[PDB]
Amino acid sequence: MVLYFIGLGLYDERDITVKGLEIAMKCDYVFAEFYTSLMAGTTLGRIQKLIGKEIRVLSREDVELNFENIVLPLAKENDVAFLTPGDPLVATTHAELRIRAKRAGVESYVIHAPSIYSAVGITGLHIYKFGKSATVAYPEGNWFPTSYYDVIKENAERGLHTLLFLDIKAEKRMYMTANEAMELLLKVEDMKKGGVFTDDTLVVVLARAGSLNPTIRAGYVKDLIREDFGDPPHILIVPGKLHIVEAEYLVEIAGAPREILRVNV
Amino acid sequence: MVLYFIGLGLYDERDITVKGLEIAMKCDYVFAEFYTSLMAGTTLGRIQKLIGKEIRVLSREDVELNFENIVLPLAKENDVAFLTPGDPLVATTHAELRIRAKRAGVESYVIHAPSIYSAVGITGLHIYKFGKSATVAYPEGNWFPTSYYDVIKENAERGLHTLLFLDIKAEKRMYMTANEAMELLLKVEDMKKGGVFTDDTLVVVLARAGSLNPTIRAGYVKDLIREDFGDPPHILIVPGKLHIVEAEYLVEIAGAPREILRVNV
Ligand SMILES: Nc1ncnc2c1ncn2[C@@H]1O[C@H](CSCC[C@H](N)C(=O)O)[C@@H](O)[C@H]1O
Ligand code: NA
Repeated sequence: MVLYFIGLGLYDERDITVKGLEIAMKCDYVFAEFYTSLMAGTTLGRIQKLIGKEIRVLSREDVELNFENIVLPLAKENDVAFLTPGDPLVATTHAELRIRAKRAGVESYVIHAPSIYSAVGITGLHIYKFGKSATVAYPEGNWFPTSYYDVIKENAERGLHTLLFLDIKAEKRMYMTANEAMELLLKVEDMKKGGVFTDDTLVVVLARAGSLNPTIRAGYVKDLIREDFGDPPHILIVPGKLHIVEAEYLVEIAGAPREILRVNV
Repeated sequence: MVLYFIGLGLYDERDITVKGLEIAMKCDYVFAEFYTSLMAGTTLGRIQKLIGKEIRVLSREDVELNFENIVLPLAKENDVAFLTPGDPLVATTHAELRIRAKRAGVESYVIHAPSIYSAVGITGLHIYKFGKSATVAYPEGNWFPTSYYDVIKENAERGLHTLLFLDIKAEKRMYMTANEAMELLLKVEDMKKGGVFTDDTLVVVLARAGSLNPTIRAGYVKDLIREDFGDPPHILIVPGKLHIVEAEYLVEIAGAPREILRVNV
């Protein structure tokens, strides 16, 4: 009788840790959700084949409204696993599910997996230099989200890099591209006019981290806004003040304009 | 012709991903470094047994000064792997190693694994709320560094959490405990008196992330400074003002005192 929160990693079924696989293999019941992120290099079938168990996929409503009615009851008399893309507790509200587990008398354990949050390291930007993070959300009706703009502003003033998670509508199979994020940011800039995000802003795009050949690109918005970065998922990053070696990596590995080598200390 | 940067994950030999393991198994030569951090829940022997390959350990000097003449020469005509605790390229100087590979005409790929940067999500603190990160270093001789204190101050001032890495003497296998970190911060507070870290400051301690039985404790410095959090490594976090959901998790899962539900929210 136990509940395991097991991360599946960044891109495909092999991104799960050995620990996660061996534990998942011996669980009586295996549940999972695929609405918090997108694993672009695998399928439910390949995941099931790898762990050797049939996986019951749950919707956001099943989880948020009925986790304690669907999953927890089984954990009381069996070993249950709950799979999620990336790391189960990063940029999700799944941590709160551990409280529901406790209140239901069910012990829970967490098995980590590679997360987009640390995979940013492959962009060459020092991870300790990232500041507050934010999510670029799709406007809906008359509601136009903009707080993420201020996050960038706050971090940039501090010389810190800003990680921008991009929106996702799993049931509609909508995955926000870095291009759409840039478009939205320019519109917010027009309204606020804080000089935070313009055509001359340097940005970094990372697509399909976890694959052997992820797309890593850096450059000015004016030049990248219409560039094809490949299939989703994507994340957008607005660097703050760059260290010499960060700039060198962006140029050498991410194809950034050589002019950014000349940092303005 | 190929160099693989493969992360070993958080705590033991099972924290490497399935992808990481299978790739390492096919490599002709396998190198590793344990100066950035150590795998406290395992040993080199156990990692070797799992990968089924002899592993050549590299010192900080081997990597920083001679990566191109120790690792790359072999990567030119063979499949070579470079193992590092956590997620590759998280350590500040590692990204630059990919530039050396490129310059030597060696292809390089990154195989991610869990990182403490994302694993701390198990503390129930929202990942997006983390600000700039820092490392607590021991004062030595006439040198008393305190920049990590300023980092806490700037983050907390903006309602952001501060991830604090604690000093490590890898070679000597000596770790700074969360207890020592707290005492140091209290000393820096007595000197700067900026109101940033006091007996009344709420902190979170995470020990042995990655293990099935990590230690997660939250509370006021006055009560945790002499508490036993178990064996290292320890990570210290100074949260900024809490979301009620973060507070509830710290109380129910981290044993935090109910008092934080009214004082730090
Ligand atoms: N492999 C990947 N490549 C690029 N972006 C990714 C990604 N995986 C997740 N993301 C980004 O993060 C968003 C999901 S947020 C949930 C993150 C997840 N728990 C983790 O640990 O990674 C996506 O919409 C996308 O913007
Ligand atoms: Na961070």
